[PDB]
Amino acid sequence: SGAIYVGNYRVVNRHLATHNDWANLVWEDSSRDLLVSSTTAQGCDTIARCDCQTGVYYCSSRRKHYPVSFSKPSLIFVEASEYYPARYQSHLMLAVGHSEPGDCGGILRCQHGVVGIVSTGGNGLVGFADVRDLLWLDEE
Ligand SMILES: CC[C@@H]1CN(S(=O)(=O)N(C)C)CCO1
Ligand SMILES: [Zn+2]
Repeated sequence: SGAIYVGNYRVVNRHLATHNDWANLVWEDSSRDLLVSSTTAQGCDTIARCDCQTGVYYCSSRRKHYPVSFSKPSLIFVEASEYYPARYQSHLMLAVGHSEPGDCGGILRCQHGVVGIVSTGGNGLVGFADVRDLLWLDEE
């Protein structure tokens, strides 16, 4: 579990979004595994605006943050998980690291701020849903 709190937005994995998220929906995309809802209180996070390929992510199933190199966001085949079928997912980056289903929502960060959240795992990789292209998160 986990979210990004930027401005008056909450960014969560689409598959973990709550009823309140859907009732306060700003934007969602199944292909990216993302959903954004509106918040009453402003949030503490800053979104990275960059093309870094190195950062640090939080792994809840290890209680640890790990430094990683990661691929640029792309369209990637993802094998079946407990929460999605095998399918293509867009806006995805990959690193070598540990990720189980409940690690989704852990932040990946670089020197510029939050890059994305854990969204995929298995076979010794961790996949992150990018948010650095969502420039509208920084306003309004
Ligand atoms: C040639 C396909 C893809 C699309 N991606 S993407 O935006 O990250 N996304 C999956 C749409 C970037 C690289 O090229
Ligand atoms: Zn960066």
